[PDB]
Amino acid sequence: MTADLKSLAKRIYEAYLKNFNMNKVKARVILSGPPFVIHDMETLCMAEKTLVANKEAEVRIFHCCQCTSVETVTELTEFAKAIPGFANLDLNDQVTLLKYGVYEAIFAMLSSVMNKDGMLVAYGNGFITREFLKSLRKPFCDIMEPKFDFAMKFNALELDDSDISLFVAAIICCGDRPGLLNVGHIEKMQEGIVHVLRLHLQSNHPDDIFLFPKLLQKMADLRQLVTEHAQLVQIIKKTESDAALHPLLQEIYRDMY
Ligand SMILES: CCO[C@@H](Cc1ccc(OCCn2c(C)ccc2-c2ccc(SC)cc2)cc1)C(=O)O
Repeated sequence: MTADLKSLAKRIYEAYLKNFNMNKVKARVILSGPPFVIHDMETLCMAEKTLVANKEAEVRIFHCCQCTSVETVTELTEFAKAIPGFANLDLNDQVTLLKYGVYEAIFAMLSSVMNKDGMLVAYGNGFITREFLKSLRKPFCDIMEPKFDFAMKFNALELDDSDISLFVAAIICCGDRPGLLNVGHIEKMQEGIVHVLRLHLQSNHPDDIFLFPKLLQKMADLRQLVTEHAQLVQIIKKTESDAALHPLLQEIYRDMY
């Protein structure tokens, strides 16, 4: 890798460590063994009563997840400035790339805090079990299990934060998002990031030279995961009278898929 490329990879990496609340190194430290375990209705309510000393438990959970989304949206917007060319793009194209990319990035990064038994929540202070989420009443029990299925395979790739930062940058740089005005410049931006991702993976993972095509397929998987998630969110929005959607997230979903 040329010093410029090698340096650009570090640039991306440092912006990822700087802007994102959680990262894989820290998550693994906490998960290695002290997070309060949410494994049933009793422990969920105990955990809630920590913050609010009426709505169904499923709906409370539905709204906590949204707060994590809003926060990650803000962090991703700042992260994106480190991508060579992004800040030089038309303002509307920036909005378009982030609108379509944020949820793909969200589910990619949530894998870092997930293992086969559950996931870290509430800024590392809670661990909610996979089985508890499966026990929620339909259709809320169908929200997270596809995310766990994705994460277990994604985590099997054994990426580190230096790979993931580039992967997330690559996600944001997809030149085939609908409504992009300056498609040609975005494709050049994408080609540059994917170029850095490709070379970095070869350097960082000599034991798996097929990691790059595996990750391209995970990008396609994430796109389908997001489409299906948005559909389930919409169904919960229309049915379920107590389920509200944060206005920033509504605008993300609006006219998306
Ligand atoms: C259903 C909405 O899905 C979102 C996308 C989305 C899906 C799962 C998610 O897992 C966040 C972690 N988690 C789960 C899995 C249950 C409860 C929490 C939790 C507990 C306490 C806190 S304290 C702030 C924060 C979160 C995060 C974002 C969207 O569409 O925006």
